[PDB]
Amino acid sequence: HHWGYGKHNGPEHWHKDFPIAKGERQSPVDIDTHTAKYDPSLKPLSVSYDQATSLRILNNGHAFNVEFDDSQDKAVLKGGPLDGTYRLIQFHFHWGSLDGQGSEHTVDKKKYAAELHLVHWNTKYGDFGKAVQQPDGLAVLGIFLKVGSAKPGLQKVVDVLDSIKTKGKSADFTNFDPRGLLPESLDYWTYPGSLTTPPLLECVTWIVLKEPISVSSEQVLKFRKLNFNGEGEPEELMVDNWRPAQPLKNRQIKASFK
Ligand SMILES: O=C1NC(=O)[C@@H](c2ccccc2)O1
Ligand SMILES: [Zn+2]
Repeated sequence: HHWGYGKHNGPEHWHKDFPIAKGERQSPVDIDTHTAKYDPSLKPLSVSYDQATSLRILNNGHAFNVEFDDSQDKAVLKGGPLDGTYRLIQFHFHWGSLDGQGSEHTVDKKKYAAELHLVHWNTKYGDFGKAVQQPDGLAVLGIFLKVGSAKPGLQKVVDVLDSIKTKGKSADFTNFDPRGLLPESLDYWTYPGSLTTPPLLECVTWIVLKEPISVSSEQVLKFRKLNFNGEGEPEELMVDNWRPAQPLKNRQIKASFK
């Protein structure tokens, strides 16, 4: 598989290796705020990140992943639309070449500069590989980034990026507190969807926060200095690593708020 984000290998081509690309519950989607319905029975959302153990940061040629120790219930998501306990495994971002694009989800067709995905898996399936084969296997917490004031809790990430410029490079990344990347409010929209990259598996409960975080232009500029290529290959800047909105089909987006 040689998928990516270019004219020759980007989202319009994915379907040929991964036919689920045209399936019934693909992500991302546009969130139409006037059509999403408040659902009073959503239970409160529980983000329990106090014992998180970050380990490593990896440029995988598509994004950079901050990986966690998920061998125990250290950092978990519960409540909201979720049944049971979902364990944090990694977070990453999608971003643009310019501040007017980058996010995968859209809000009333608005694109944000970037979007953070905190990926968790349902502990009742035992491991991540099993969980992605189930319709309720994953819960992805999505957080929009807008350009404004700097996010202090992001800066440790931004400063390590020079050490993982190219595909396949990793760095030790211990003691990073993902609580520093959250907005104040946990108001969200939720809907059933998919992974936004190959293999495009229809295994995700999406939880998208309404309130964006603000990052500085300098912060996002540093994201854009990464490379999709490996070391010693032609430089291709890691920008516009986002999949556009997919058809909603037979789905309803629920709001946790009035
Ligand atoms: O929402 C997603 N962002 C992605 O990069 C993709 C994904 C692929 C593989 C593992 C976890 C998530 O799905
Ligand atoms: Zn993602």
